[PDB]
Amino acid sequence: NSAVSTEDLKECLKKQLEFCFSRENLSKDLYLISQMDSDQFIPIWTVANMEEIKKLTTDPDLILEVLRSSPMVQVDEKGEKVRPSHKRCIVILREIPETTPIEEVKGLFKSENCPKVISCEFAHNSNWYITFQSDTDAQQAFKYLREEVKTFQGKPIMARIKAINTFFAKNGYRLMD
Repeated sequence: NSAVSTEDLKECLKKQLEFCFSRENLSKDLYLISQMDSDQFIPIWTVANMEEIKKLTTDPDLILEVLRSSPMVQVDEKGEKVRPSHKRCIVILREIPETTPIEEVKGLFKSENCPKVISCEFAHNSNWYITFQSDTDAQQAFKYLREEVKTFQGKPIMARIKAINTFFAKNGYRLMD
């Protein structure tokens, strides 16, 4: 557990990465968010030289090769830019009785620190695809639903935050939808 094997550090880089692009982390990461090139891309250099990793080493061409270990992150294919992936704005309300009026589910989205739903439509799989204005609000709103949706007229309901990503991606992903 205490050697010179880089195998240990490899796993460590993850933590940094995973936290950097956290809802509260990025939104509060001027260094990254403020350095962001034109498409929210971060100059590969500004980051590749982050103190956290600066302790790791000074390998420019290598760092990005590891970053690929962050599925929720998208690094430039050329290895010169990169933008963090943090969307997920649509909320999915499942187990909603086909006889459940839009009125009932309408308030189940109701948020206390977020504005009213932007769009609420019935999507197959008894799952209602409600679209919020912004992820920061949606995701945060979902945190409130867990308390409200937890029950409806005494009817316990389950829901999951809908994340957006590549469609033609690999299905190898254990998690299914």
